[PDB]
Formats: sequence, structure tokens, C-alpha cells
Amino acid sequence: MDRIIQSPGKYIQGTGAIKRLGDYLKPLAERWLVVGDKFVLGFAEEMLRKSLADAGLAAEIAPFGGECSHNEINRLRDIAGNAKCTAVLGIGGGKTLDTAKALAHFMNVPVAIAPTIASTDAPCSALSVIYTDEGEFDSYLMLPRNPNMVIVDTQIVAGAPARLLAAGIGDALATWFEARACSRSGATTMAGGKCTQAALALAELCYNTLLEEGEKAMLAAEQHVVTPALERVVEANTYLSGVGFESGGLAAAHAIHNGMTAIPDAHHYYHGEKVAFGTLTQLVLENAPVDEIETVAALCHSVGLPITLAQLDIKGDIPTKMRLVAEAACAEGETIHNMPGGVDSDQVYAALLVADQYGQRFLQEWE
Amino acid sequence: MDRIIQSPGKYIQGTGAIKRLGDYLKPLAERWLVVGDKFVLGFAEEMLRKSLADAGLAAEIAPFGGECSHNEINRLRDIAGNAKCTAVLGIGGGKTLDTAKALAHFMNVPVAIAPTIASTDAPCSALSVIYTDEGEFDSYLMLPRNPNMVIVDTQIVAGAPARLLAAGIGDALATWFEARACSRSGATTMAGGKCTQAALALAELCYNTLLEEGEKAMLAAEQHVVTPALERVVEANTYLSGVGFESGGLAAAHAIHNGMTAIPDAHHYYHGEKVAFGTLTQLVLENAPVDEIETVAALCHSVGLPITLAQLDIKGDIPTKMRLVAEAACAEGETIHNMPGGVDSDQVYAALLVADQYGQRFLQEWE
Amino acid sequence: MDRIIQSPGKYIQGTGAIKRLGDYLKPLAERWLVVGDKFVLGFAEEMLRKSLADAGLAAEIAPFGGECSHNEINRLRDIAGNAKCTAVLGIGGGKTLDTAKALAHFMNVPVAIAPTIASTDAPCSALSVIYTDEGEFDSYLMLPRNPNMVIVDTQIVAGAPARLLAAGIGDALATWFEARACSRSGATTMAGGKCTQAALALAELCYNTLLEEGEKAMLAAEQHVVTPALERVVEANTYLSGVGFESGGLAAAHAIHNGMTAIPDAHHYYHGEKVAFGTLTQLVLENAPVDEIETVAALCHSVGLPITLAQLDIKGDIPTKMRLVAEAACAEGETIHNMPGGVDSDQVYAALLVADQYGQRFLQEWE
Amino acid sequence: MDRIIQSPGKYIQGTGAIKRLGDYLKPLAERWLVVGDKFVLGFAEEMLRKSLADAGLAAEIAPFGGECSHNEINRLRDIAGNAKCTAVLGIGGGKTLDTAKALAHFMNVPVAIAPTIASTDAPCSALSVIYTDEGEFDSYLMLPRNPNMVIVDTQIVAGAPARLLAAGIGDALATWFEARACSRSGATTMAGGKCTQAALALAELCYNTLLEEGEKAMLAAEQHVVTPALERVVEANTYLSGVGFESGGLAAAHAIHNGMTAIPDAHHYYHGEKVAFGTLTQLVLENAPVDEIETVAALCHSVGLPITLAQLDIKGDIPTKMRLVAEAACAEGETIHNMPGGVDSDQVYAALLVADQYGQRFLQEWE
Amino acid sequence: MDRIIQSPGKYIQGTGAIKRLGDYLKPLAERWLVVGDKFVLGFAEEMLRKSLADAGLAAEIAPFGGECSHNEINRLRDIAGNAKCTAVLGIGGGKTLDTAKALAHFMNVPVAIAPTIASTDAPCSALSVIYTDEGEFDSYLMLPRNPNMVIVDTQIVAGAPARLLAAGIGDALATWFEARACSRSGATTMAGGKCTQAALALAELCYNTLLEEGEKAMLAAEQHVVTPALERVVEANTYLSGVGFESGGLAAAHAIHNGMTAIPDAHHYYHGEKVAFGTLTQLVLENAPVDEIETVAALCHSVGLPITLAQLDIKGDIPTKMRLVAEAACAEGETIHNMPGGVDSDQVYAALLVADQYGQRFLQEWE
Ligand SMILES: [Zn+2]
Ligand SMILES: [Zn+2]
Ligand SMILES: [Zn+2]
Ligand SMILES: [Zn+2]
Ligand SMILES: [Zn+2]
Repeated sequence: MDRIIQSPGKYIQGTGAIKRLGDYLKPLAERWLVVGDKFVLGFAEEMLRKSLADAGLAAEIAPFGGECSHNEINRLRDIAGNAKCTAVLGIGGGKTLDTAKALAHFMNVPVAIAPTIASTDAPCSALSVIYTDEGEFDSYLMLPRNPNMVIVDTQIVAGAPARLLAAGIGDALATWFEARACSRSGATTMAGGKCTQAALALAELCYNTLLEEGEKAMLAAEQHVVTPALERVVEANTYLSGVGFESGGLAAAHAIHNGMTAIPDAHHYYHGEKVAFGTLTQLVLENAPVDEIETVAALCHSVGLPITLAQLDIKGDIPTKMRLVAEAACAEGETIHNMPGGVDSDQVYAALLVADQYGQRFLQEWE
Repeated sequence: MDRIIQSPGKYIQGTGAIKRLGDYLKPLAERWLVVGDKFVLGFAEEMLRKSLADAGLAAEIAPFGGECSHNEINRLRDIAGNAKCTAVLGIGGGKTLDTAKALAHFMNVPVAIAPTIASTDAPCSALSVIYTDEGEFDSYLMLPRNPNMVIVDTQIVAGAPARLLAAGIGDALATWFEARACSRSGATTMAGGKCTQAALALAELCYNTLLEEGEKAMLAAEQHVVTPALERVVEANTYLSGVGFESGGLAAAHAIHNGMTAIPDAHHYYHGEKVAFGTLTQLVLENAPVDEIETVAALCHSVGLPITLAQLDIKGDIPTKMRLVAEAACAEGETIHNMPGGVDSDQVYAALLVADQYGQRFLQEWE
Repeated sequence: MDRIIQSPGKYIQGTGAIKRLGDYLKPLAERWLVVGDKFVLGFAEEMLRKSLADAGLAAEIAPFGGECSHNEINRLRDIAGNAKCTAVLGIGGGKTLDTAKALAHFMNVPVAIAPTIASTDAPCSALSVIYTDEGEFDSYLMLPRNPNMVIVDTQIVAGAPARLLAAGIGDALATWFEARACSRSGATTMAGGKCTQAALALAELCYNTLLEEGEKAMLAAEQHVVTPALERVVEANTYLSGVGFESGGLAAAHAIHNGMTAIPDAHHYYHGEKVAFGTLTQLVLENAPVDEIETVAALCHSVGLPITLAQLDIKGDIPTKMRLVAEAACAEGETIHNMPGGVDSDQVYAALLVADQYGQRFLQEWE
Repeated sequence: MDRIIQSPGKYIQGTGAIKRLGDYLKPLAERWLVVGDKFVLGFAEEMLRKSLADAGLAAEIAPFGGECSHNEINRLRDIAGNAKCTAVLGIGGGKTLDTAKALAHFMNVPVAIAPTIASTDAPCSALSVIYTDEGEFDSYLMLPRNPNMVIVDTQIVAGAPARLLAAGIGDALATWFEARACSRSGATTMAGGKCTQAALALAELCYNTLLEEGEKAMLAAEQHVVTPALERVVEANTYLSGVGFESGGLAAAHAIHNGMTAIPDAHHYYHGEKVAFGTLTQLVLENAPVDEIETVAALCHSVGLPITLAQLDIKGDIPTKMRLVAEAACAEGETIHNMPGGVDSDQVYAALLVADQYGQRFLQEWE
Repeated sequence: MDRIIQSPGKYIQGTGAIKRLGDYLKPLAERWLVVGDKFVLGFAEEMLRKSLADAGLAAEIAPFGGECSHNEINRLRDIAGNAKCTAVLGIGGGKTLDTAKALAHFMNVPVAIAPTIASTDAPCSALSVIYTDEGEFDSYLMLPRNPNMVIVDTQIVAGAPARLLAAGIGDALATWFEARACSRSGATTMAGGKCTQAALALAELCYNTLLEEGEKAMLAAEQHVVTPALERVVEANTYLSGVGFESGGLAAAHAIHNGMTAIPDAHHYYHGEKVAFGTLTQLVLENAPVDEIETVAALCHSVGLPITLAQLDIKGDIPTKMRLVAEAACAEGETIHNMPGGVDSDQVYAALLVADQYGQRFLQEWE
């Protein structure tokens, strides 16, 4: 079938980029709905307003309700209509950015996306996860277009808790291994075709950037300052990992992440932290060479990502819990069937237990 | 400053992709102006109409006037308005595709771009070159967005004259060397920022794909059939070279190409054929190691790209002509000043003469 | 699914091995039907009788009818019953050996197989090709067991025309590439499961033996003498290529060989000669790196195997003929669908034309 | 612009070289002002006088006042005039040698320079740092010529405290990284042109000599004996590092050293000790690969050079102090702007904090 | 003994450097004797006068007599005294530059040296070769100082006949092999000590620059234009080869060059052309590995340097002539005794004949 790659129209990254938002947004639209939660607007609203006003743009500030829900999208659409907004700016973290993307689709207007953290692969993607008002997961909204613009102010990102940058590393770490799996199996990506060479190259660059820059970047993150290593990792966590998963393909790591909602244990952990362990499990499943498993586990441990079930607070009654995770990971429609040669719940169960044993040995040897 | 990468929203490539245009275009818009010249519509209009009609889309066919001019854009805008078109599909070669992009911008509608040849790096870019009705160059139109969609039917491409695929190789060959030059000098790209790692990786993938697949692809092109090598080269000539030049940066090769309009001699040669020699000249200018110059010249010769002035029909009174080319390449605003350490017309003149001498020696040794 | 490897029970190879047949066959059975054509018995019957008689075994000599047909199998079964034979020895080339294997199955007795040439991968396999009495192909007989014993007298083999050893090299050359293709795609082998590591290792050893020993062995073959290089190649052509195709898997090369019966042109060429070109076509289809295609073509040319259509006397009206070959190679049930990612007749047609162009260029450069 | 390298006219190094001063100085001039402090003349004056007297040269011994000041230069010029001196010999450490160079310039006579320690890159350079009589920094005196002669008695050097040899290693360690930075950015050197290949080669030899010989040399230094390793390091600390910085270029390490005078904390540490940490900070700033940062930190630690702020007695209120250091390092005219792509105080501040964190981790892992 | 390196005080190289002579010379002296022959002043005197006049310097132009003789030095000293010159500028080729250096020594004034060709290793050295007025060799004048300043206008150099640049390559080619020989044997250099690491590194850089850039530079030289390759080779031929021979050491190649004055045959060839063959002979003498001899001969042949006696017009009666050359090369005081392990005329004779045989074979294989 056809090979397809999707991307946001324009990805912008640099220190102080928020100050230049007005100039970047002007060619797209003149009147912007600005969606962000109270915490994000607390530190960004003044800069936001000045940049847009100085560029001659209008801004209607709309504090975010907290959930990406159909009710919240309709509430913001009503607000935007009163100010005759012709575009949407989402600023903040994942739920805010998903809402802005979904809202812009239903209004059929450009969307600009300003992540204030680099903790997940989602901002660049043509996807919104819909939740109920209560925060329960409802559905996946496949969008027909990626965001027009993604603008990453790396000095804002460097101010976030360092754990969120490491979580982004966990999300981005899966990118190469899942895209490679899909390339080998010929699976269809979320872009709707087979993997391109471009997406594979970006996914492999993602992985190598994390290997070369991940530890250097964590040092900057913990000091809340911007160095080139942090800049490269932020790009890897956002653009490379975004295009990599969407146009490169998802596989076992993503499906194992979703399977962990079949148990309550890991609720306090971030998407990327669970994905890190899911990647180690995937490496067992594909029988990756010891050197490769070793390198991934070392990378994870060096930035504090979990490599054992216990590091995700998954403890006690492990056979029962991993059977639950394995069956859910292998449900109809889950991306684990993109693995070469097919996989069933018995193989995933085995991989989960062996990956945990392997992380336990790694941690022990490390002392 | 900020680092920026731009891309078309969705790049689609495969054999028979034209048959699936309707399904690919439907999520963007319902009523399409279809712009193509009489030759392209001669072979594609029936397939086009069936795909769009079967998807429930409307199509207003508008035979292209031949020039990307303000008059032609206004003519097509008038035609589109009568059919209440809400999007533009350009199908064919460069002038058609530039017109469709410019038209879609002035109507503020989505644009889909269907190249029927893979001969230049332009289709994916946020650029239209405006000409007079007479075909004289008028201006560069910087567009605020890349095309929403680029759809490359590789079986249509394989039907084109093989010389056009080799010309695309010439255009794409410059991509890595110009982006690397801009990365080293910190020049601003046409995306408006400094080069990203993503664009550099795509530009380097472009070059390596040409080295690994260029000769295999030419064999398929000359037989007018699709093999994976031809698929990889078409991607390299279109997506990788497009994003690579726009977000990676232009330098001496592009400026030397433009300088050759200061003389009449090479008028019968394609953009990519002149760019191939401009890349060799750039390698002299940056004093590339002999192995690297050797590899580029061998690649060029293996697909029939020129590596001497005589192969561009530039003969006789070479000192005068190359002085004219060198002065024009170094004019204010030309991308040759993106070269590390700066360059003046004396250095370009020297490089032109030495590159030609080097291609002459290469050709001789090759017998 | 399960991973399965099949093998003959005992594979014996060495100079003068025919003289030791009696001692090798005695532990299996006491009374042997000996099937061979008049030419083979002309040089081997005296040695045969002495070896079996000296070991205390009975031999009923049954001159072979020439075709592996149901009538011939019934004729030999009747002959064997009159002598109360309890085992079958086939000695000679493919049709004789297929008959002996099929006969032994229908009598349910041990079979010993003594190839006098090393020209195909068939002797060790659990397969008999059934023909009509007229020599037209009838059906594939999948046998439930591989031969009990295969005995290769390399001094007899060295006496055969050298072209037959090179043909065996052509058959064996496909082994690694087809088994690798099936390993990558997870196709089912004729052993009835997925590929084992053992079969993959044997198939890769086959290929490397041909690269290292093929030319050394041809020199011995042309002089009709036995050297260790010829011994290694005979093993590669017989045991390694036999287990490799049956337990490693068939793919495009085998299917392209079968497709050439859709045209009359190559009737004068051996199975392995057509398979050599089918392997080159497969390398195009999987877009093998230039170095790998180069190495295979060089190996073929160094032993006289064809790398162009013209070297198979396939000339004139090539588009029509290759369309016929491509459609037949892609019929339902053909092993070309074991190729990773699936293949259709358009892709095979393209590969055939490009492989021929590539062999034409290779031959030209070689002068 | 032009490429320029400067050097002292003659650089002499060996055990007992002071004994041969007379023969080395005779071809330059007959009557020498000898400037050294009371400690240096205490051990060297007798040898000095004998060597010059035996060669038929006159010597006027002038005990050094302690500061390289305009008053001290005028005092020594008056002393020299009474003895009709026609040349100047400075013997000892930096302040003495700067005075001798400045004095020789104002008298317009040859100067010979005899360092008794190898602790800084200054002796060979066409530079004198002028201070007030009080020891406060006054100005940089760019000299029009390098010293005519530099004579390094390595047995005198080996008698100095080993900490001074390690400090010289710290100064020399910056040489390659600063010259490479200036080569990449095309910055102007203190020689007044762009970097030559000669200076780059000498700077890279400096670095590799320190890697290969630094630890071997420290063992000799601590035992106060001369081995070839110590001889190579003395050359590296004096000639290679001297020509390397002056003709290769200064960058972030030098500017960060100067920035530390914006705080009082590190006053007890030598120039080369502060430059070692400034080099580590530069490596962060240029995002050097982890292996390279690792190698430099290991080299520093192996000879006792600081790799943390605390090892420079910079403790407490680190954000305030590093902001002060960063702003001063980025002042107009500072060599940090020779870094490729430009650098501002925010980037230096970040690099300082991250380099310190990195040295802290290195020290911890080392136990 | 001591290790010593000597250098000119300031080496300047770039296109148009002559135009900046005034600014470069001003800090040294105010009133300049300018010595050059009628041809050099014919193209340079106007530029010379403008640069010096614009800088406020006086110039007394003194057309050169043609020979570096005691009479010529006295003639120019008389001329200079009438204009109260306080410095000497020599501009042109070797005889002019030797005269200027010798003159400046006898006047005890600064000397600046401006080679207009890059054909020998001499300009930077503290050496003048004295001849009679008739042009017969008289003596070697060892100078106590290297020139204060060497200024190489590479655009003037590029205008010279390309054969002179290749001759400079021949001179510079010996540099590494002679310095390495002296380092291995511990011979004393003309700097008066043993070899330093700095000089060895510069000599090895010389050789590698010629290998990497020699052919690229010749192309520019033949086109009379400046490229970076030509700039690197000019530096190699002048600074690196100058300091390399003087501070690195001379050996067999230099002595064999001098030995060829024992016969009349090669009088039409340049110093560097004879030195190229002397280097090949040295490689035989030290039994260099075949790869190394091969590489040097290939380098020589690629720029037109001789690798046979016949290419130096040394033909007929070769045993007699080479005995004469060998005895002279081994005379008392000749640098051939710097070769490791000592060498006598029998060994040199053998090496000469074998080197010639080797060049003859090389030329033959090259066709
Ligand atoms: Zn994820
Ligand atoms: Zn182009
Ligand atoms: Zn076969
Ligand atoms: Zn310093
Ligand atoms: Zn010489």
C-alpha cells in the first residue's frame, strides 16, 4: 500500500519562543482563542498577551476546564464564537493541547500548540483523546490534520519538574523500537499507510539522541537551565517522537502501556514511565540481543525511568496482575499485533515476567 | 535564534495513488478545483474524476494556462469561484504546482499537490515562483503554509522520461551539502530559523539514499517500472530534498544555479542538472576531501548528471562567462553567503574553473 | 506455529563411496531393488553388484523407464515384488531419484538415494515430482519421510559434465536468499512449520561455501578430479541446499523459475541455471544493496550461470514474455507470496526487466 | 582575511640549558640586563653569571620589583641604561617575564625569556599584562614581536612544586578546544588573522601530549626529576600552548577564567586551575560528546585539576556568583563571542551550573 | 642535548596580502629598503609603494642585481644607507630573499620576506646561500635569526607558472622523511639541537597536506586561481616545510640533491624536482615499506615530479654518474650521515639505481 508521513506544518523550538508567538501566529490568523489552565496562564498570560497584542492580533483568554471532553470543547467553542475567534492556541500540557486540537477541528480553524513540558509524544500528532467530564477515558479522536504550528519555548520547558523531561524520554525511547517493529512487519501506521524511510530515520534519530544527550539533558533539567543537550532532547521528545510514532507505527510498548490500566497499581506514574518498561518488555518479546536490552535498561536507569514492575508500584500477586495486563494488551485492535510474526497473551505474559526479572538483575548488578 | 522545521501536512507515495485521491482528499474539503495542463489531464483526468466522484467530491477541471503568473492565478480564482470550490488540487509539474499553491493561498483554502514527475525539490515547499505571462521571472512568493497534502503516484512518475528522474537526483544531491553548510555557518533557513536536527537528518538521508539507490532507480526509470529503489529515490527527490532545502538551508549550489542565468548557454538544461554542477563547485569552495568530491562526481556521472561546463553546453569564452556567473552568485541576498566563513566572487570564480577541470579529469580517467 | 526441520536419515559423501554401498545399506534392509537408467547402470552396475553381493545383500536390477510416472512406479513395484525386495536404491539423476523415493513410499520400505550428479537441490527432499508417461508435468507428491540414506560418490560426480556442477551451484545459490525471505516473512516451509535456526544456518553456510569454493570447485569439475573445494560444493549443492530449501523455505526465485514454463524460450536450460536468474530477480524485488547484487552476479558469472534473459535464450518480445512469466509466478499457491510484505505481478514484472538490465550492465563492464 | 602564525624566534628546552645561556645569547647581543626576583636569582644568579661571563657577555643583574608596572619598567630601563645594556634577559615566572618583554619593547632591544616554571601559556607570547604598583590589573600590552628567544631549563622546572606543572597542564588543556572553536567560527586570533593549519596542528598536539604524557610527567614532577614525559609536557605547556592560544585563538575557557574575577572566591588558585574548569564549561556550552567531556574530566582529575566549583573554593550562593561570572564572561570584547553561533550570558550561566554538576557526578563515581 | 625549534616571528598568508604590507610592516620599522628584481617590481612596485606610503612608511626601491653575493649585499647596504633605511623588505624568489636576509643581518635591522612563488623551503629559514657575482656557489651563511616577517600573497603565487608550485611540493615532500630520519637517529638539526615534537608534528602535517591537497592545489595553480587547497599547499611549501627542515633535520634527500651537482645533467631542473627523486632514493635506503614508496611515487607522478633519472635528463653512463653523485652525497659534513645506522657511498649508489628502477616500473604500470 501507499507510504505516508504526516507532520505539523511548522515546528518551532527555542528559548523565549513564547515572546515571538505573535509574529509566528500572524500569518495564520488574526483572532485567537487562547486555552490554558489557571497554572499555565498564571505564568504565561502576560507574555502571551503582549506578544499577540504587539503583532496586532486579538486574544480571547479562556481558562481550561481541565478535561478534554465534548462538553469542554462545546464550552470553548461558544466562548470563541462570542469573540469571533478564527484560530485556537493551546498552551500547557497534554489535556489542554488535545482540547485545542479537537476544538480547532470542530471549528475548522488553524490550531497552534504550545507545550510547556516535554513529557509525551502527543503534541504534534493528529490525535485527541476524549475523556468524560469525570476524567474517565471515552474515545480516540483521529483528526484529519496535524496542528498547523507547534511552538516549544525551551526555557519554559526547562522550568518544569525534571521528572517530566525524563518521562518524555521514556515516551520517546519506544519510538524507534515500535517503528522498527512496524517496518519489519509491514503494519499500517496511524498516518494510514506503511512506514516511510523519512519516519524511520526520524525515529532512529530520536533513539540515538536520547542515548547521546539524555544524561546531559537531565543535568540541565535538574538545574532548570537550557543547554544544547536539553534542546536536542526536547526536540527528540516532541517532534521526532511525535512523527515517529504516528508515521512510524506503534507496537508492543504502546499496547503494554494500555494494558496496565487493567490493574490499579501504577496510577501514580506518567505515560512515558510506563512506556519505558513496556519497551523493555518489547525487547524481550522480540528477543533483542543482550547488548541492546542492556543499553536500553542502562539509558532508562540513568534518567530514573523504571525497569522493574516494583518501580511502577506494581507489587504482590504479579502472575495475576500480569495475566490481566497481557490479555488487555492483546485485545482485538491493540497495536501489539503489529509485532512481526504475531504475538498472543501467553508470549506477552512471559515477556512481562522476564523483563521484570531482567530489570531486577540490572538494578542488583548496578548496586 | 529558534530552530524551525516546516513540512507538508501529509505526504503520500505509492503506485496507483491517484486512484485513491478521492479518499485522501475527502477529509480536507468537498469541492476541488483541479488544475493541470492539457498533457497531464490527457492521461490523468479520467482517473481523477472517477476517484473524486466515487468519494462524493466535486471536481471543476481547469486546464492550466502554462505560467505561474498573477493573471493565471486570478483566472483560476474566477473559475473556482463559479463552481464554489473550497480547495485546490494541482497535478503535474513545477509550474502547475506552484500555481496551485499560490492560488490556494490567495483563496485561503487547502491545497493538494500531485507531482507527475520527480525532477525538483519544489513540490513540498511553501514557495511559489511567480513569472510574467511571457515566462520571464518576476518574484519569489513565500507562502505562509506548506501544502496540506502531497500525493506522489510512483507509477505515473515511472512513466516520465528517465532524464527527469536523474534531474531530480541532481536537485536532491545538493540537499545535504547545502544544509550541512548552513548548519556549520548558523545561517537562517527559509523556514525562518536555524537548522533542526530533524532537517539535517532528513537531508543526510537524502544524500545516502541517492548513493545507495540512485543507479538501481535509474534502471527502473529507464524501463518505466516501479521497484523499491525507485520508490526510495522518488521520496528522496520529493519529500527529503524538499524539507531538506527549506528547513535545512540553501548555500553555494543554489546560488551558482541562479548565477547561470547571467549567461544564455545552459538554457536547455534542467534545474537539477545545473544544481549537480553547482554542488561540485560548492565542494571545491569548501575544499571537500578528494574522496568526497570523487564520490559526488561518480554519483553524478552514473546517472548522467553534468560534472563539466561543456556538459551544460557552456563552451567558449569561459573566463568571461564564469566571471558573470560568479558575480551574480554573490549578489546581495544570494544564499552563497550562508557558506561558512563568507565567500566572494573571486573565490566562486576560482571554484567554478577548478570544478570544471576536475570533472574533465574524472571523465578522462573514466575513459 | 511450530518450527520444524527435516533431513534424510544419513547423508554420506566421499570418493569411491559406491564401493561401500553394501556396508552402508546392510543395516537398513537385505534385498534391494536397484533403479537406474541404462547409461548409469552402464558405468555403475558392476561396482553396485559387487558391493551389495560382498555384503551379503540381494540386488534386483531394474532399468529405469525414464519418467517418474504412476505407470513407471507400478511397473517397478511389480518387478520388486517378484524378487521380494524390501528396500529401494535409486542411482542416477533427478527423475530416477524421484521415482525411487515415490516407489519406496508406496511399498513402505526404506529408500537409499545415490545421485551421480550434483545439479539440483532435490535428492535429499521428501518430494517426488510426478510426470505423465509423455513427460508432461502432472503433480507434486509430498512424501511423509525424507530418504533414509543419501550416498554421494564424489568421484562419480566429478566425472559428469562440469555444466551440471555449475547448475547445482545455481540451485544452491537461491537457498540462502529464499530461506532468509521466509524467515523475515514468517512463511511456512515445506517441512510444515516456520524456519528453524538450524535450517537458516545451513542455508547461509550453503551460500558462503559457494562464494568461497565455487570457482575452486569448477576448476576441479572441468578437470574431472576431486579436490576438497569440489567436495564442499557437492555437499552445498546436495545436503545444505536440500535441507535449506525444504526446511528453510522457498520464495521468489523458485516461483520465477516455475513462471518460465509460461514461455517456450528457456527449454534447453537446467533448473539451476533458471534459478540463478530468478535469484537475481529476487534481489531486485527485495531491493538488496548494490554490493549484494554485485556479489551474486559476480558469483554467477564466474561459474557460467546466466544473469540475463538472453543467456537463457529468452529473446524478442520481452515485455510480453515477462508479463507471462510474472503472472504465472504470482498465481495462487506460488511461493512468491512468501516474500516479505507481499508481491504482485506488477512488481515481479518490474524486477524481471530490471534484473535483466542489471546483468546486461554487469556483462558489459566485465568486457 | 589573512591567516597568520606568530612564534618566538628560537625556543630551546633541555636539562641544564641555563649553563648554555651564554652561547645561546651571544649571537643576539653582547650586554644583557638580567631581571629576576630575589628567590630566582638566589638559585640561578651564580650559574647565570658564569655562563654569560664565559661567553664574553656582560650582565647587569637587576632584582625584580615584583610587579609588571610602568614604574617598574621605567626603573629597569634606567638601570639598564647605566650599564649600556643592549638586550634583556628575564628569568623566573610570569610577572618577571612579562616585565622583561615589555621592557625590551620600550628599549627596542632583543629579549630572552627563561621560565623557571611551566605553569602558564604566556612566556612565548607577544603580550605583557600591565599591573599597578599595588598589583591591581591595569591593561593588556600587545607587543609587536614575540620574544627573540625562550630557554627552558627542564631541570630547573622539575625542581618547582608539582602543583605548578599541573597548573600548566590546565592552561595547555584549553588550547585545542579554544583554537578549534575559533577555527569553526572563523574568529580572529591575537596574531591578527584567521587560524593557520600550523597553529591548529600545534594546538591539537598540545592536547594529545597532555593525554598521553600528563600522568607520566606528574610522577616525575612530584619526584623532581626529568624524564622524557616531563620534557614533552613542558614543551606542551610552554611552546605548543603559547603558539596555540595566540595563533589558534581564545574562546569560552579564557573568558570564563576572566569572569571569575567578578567574585572573590577562587583567589588562591592558579590561572591554569581556573582554566581547567573553564574548559569543562566550554565543553558543555558546545555540547561536546559525553566521551570527550569524560576524557577531559578524567585528565583533569588525574593531575589534580579542579572539575567542580567547590574545588576552586567557590561555595555558597552559587546562582548569584555564577550570574556574576557569566555576565562578566560575556562582556563586550570578551573572547566568548568567538564561540561558534554566538553565546549569551544565559547560555554561559547554564553551562557553568551543568559543568559543576557534571564534575560532581564524576568525582562521586570515582569514589 | 637541548631540543630547539626556530621560526620566523610572524608568517602571514592570504590573497591580496601585498596590499596590507604597510600595516604589517609599520610596527617593525618606518623606513624600508625594498629589494626585488626588475620582473617582480614590474608587477608589484606600484602596489608596494601605495601600501607603504598609505601606512606612512618610507620605501627606497633597489632593483636586485641577480646574485646573492658579498658585492651585491655591500651595494644594497650602500644604497640603504643613503636613504637611512632601518629595515629590509625582500620580494620575489630565492636569490632575492636570501640577499635581503643576509643584508638585514649585516645592517642589524628587521627583515620582511615576501615570496612571489612557493617553489622552495628556504624563505622562512635562518640561512642565506652566498654565490659569486658569476653565479658560482660560494658558501652557506648561517644567520643568527629567522626573518622577522614572512608575507605570502597567495594571489601573486597563483599567478606563477604551475611548475613552480609542483617544485615546491617536491621540496616539501622531503620534509617529513628527513625530519623522521633525524628523529630516529638523534641527529642535530640546523637549529642546533635535537628535533622537537613541534617540528616533527609540523613536518608530518606538511606531508599529509601534500597527500590530501596536492592534486587539488595543482588544478588551481594551472588555472591561476586561489582555492583553499592551494592555500594549504602554499603554507605547506613555505612555513611547514621551512620550519620542518630547519628544526626537524635534513638527511639523505638533501644530500642526494647536492650530490647531483657532481654531474651536469640535471641543470635545467628545480631544487624541488631533484629533491623529489632524492626522497624516493631515501625511501629505498631506509627500506620503506612498499606501500609507503608507492604512495610517495604516486604523489610525485600526480603533480609531475620526477621519479626516474631520465625525468631529470640524467641519461647514459648511469653507473659512472651515480657513483659520482653517491660519493659527493657522502662527503664529510653532508647530511646523509644523519640517516639511522650510518650510510656509505656503496649504499647510496645502490639506492639511486634501485629507486630509478622503481620509478621506471611505476611509470610503466601507470601506462
Ligand atoms: Zn506514548
Ligand atoms: Zn533546486
Ligand atoms: Zn531448485
Ligand atoms: Zn591561560
Ligand atoms: Zn630543499
